Amino acid sequence: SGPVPSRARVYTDVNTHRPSEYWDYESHVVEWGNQDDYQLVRKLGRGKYSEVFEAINITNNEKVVVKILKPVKKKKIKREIKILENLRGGPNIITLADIVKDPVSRTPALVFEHVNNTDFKQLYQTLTDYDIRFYMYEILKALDYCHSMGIMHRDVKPHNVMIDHEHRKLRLIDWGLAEFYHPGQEYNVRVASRYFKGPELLVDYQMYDYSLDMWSLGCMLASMIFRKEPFFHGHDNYDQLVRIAKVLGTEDLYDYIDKYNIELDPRFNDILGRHSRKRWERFVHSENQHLVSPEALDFLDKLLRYDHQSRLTAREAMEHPYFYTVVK
Ligand SMILES: COC(=O)CC(=O)NCCCNCc1ccc(-c2ccccc2)c(Cl)c1
Ligand SMILES: Cc1ccc(O)c(C(=O)O)c1
Repeated sequence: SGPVPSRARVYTDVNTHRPSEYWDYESHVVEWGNQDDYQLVRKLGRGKYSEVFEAINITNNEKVVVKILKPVKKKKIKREIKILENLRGGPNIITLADIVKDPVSRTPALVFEHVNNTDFKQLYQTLTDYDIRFYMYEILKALDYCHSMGIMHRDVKPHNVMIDHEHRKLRLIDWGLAEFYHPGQEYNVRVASRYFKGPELLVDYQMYDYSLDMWSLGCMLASMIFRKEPFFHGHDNYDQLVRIAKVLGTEDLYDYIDKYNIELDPRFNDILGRHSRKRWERFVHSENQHLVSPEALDFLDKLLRYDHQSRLTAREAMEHPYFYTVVK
């Protein structure tokens, strides 16, 4: 009679018990600031429907970041604004400082606190085992907070984690794909970036939850400790599941599909094959052995699981022995 329903093991009913004002982003009243308070400095990057600039707030001479959105879907912009306002002040969440519009071009923009991004290319060679544990803990603070607030980020990846290494400061950014969690809701599986997509998205299981972010975090941890970027290198969404199955094995994949009565897409028929469950110790090499430990591999094993309900929650992850050396 179709797939088996699922719900989050934590913060299941946080939105259910809150008034509509909190989660009904379509009814939210957006109020513009003065675009003339900002002078654009330089282009930082581009998204599918966004351009990000460093700017200066001319009223206080403080640097900010301005994300100009191509308003292809108004409802999506309202959602990102409402989520950002709800989460404002959370640990390691990027702070939305203002929302402005360009009257001429009819374009909205979001203004954020400035983060001085450290270029990872130089950082990646210098990070120690302790540094990886420290920053992983900072990401978990951000995720436990947003999950506790009934929000799934749905786009956890290295590009969305900004680190100012000199000040040991981390911010989780780009809440454009984030959504409110409502138990039993069937969500769109076209979220997250290919390498970071959880198995639930790849098998088109729509009743997913906060645990999706924990898979994505597991992919980032594996890539950092093993110095393998990305860890699961799929060439398309179907091949992405095959890359996962080459590590986790096909036996546990069938156990997962069976548990939720998922119908595997026919496109998997000639590409999935048969794969044994690999030991995590097989990814250890001379280049990465100084970042790997038994505690790291046990932690990784508890995140990178097909069954979304079996993965550690952000709060359980924070209590793992891997973080015994970090200040809580
Ligand atoms: C144009 O858009 C923007 O300006 C945004 C923008 O500039 N983004 C680039 C941010 C790239 N961050 C790279 C990075 C570095 C280290 C880690 C990490 C290492 C060890 C443990 C935990 C995390 C992560 Cl996850 C990411
Ligand atoms: C600070 C910052 C930089 C780039 C971005 O794309 C964002 C965001 O989308 O929230 C934030």
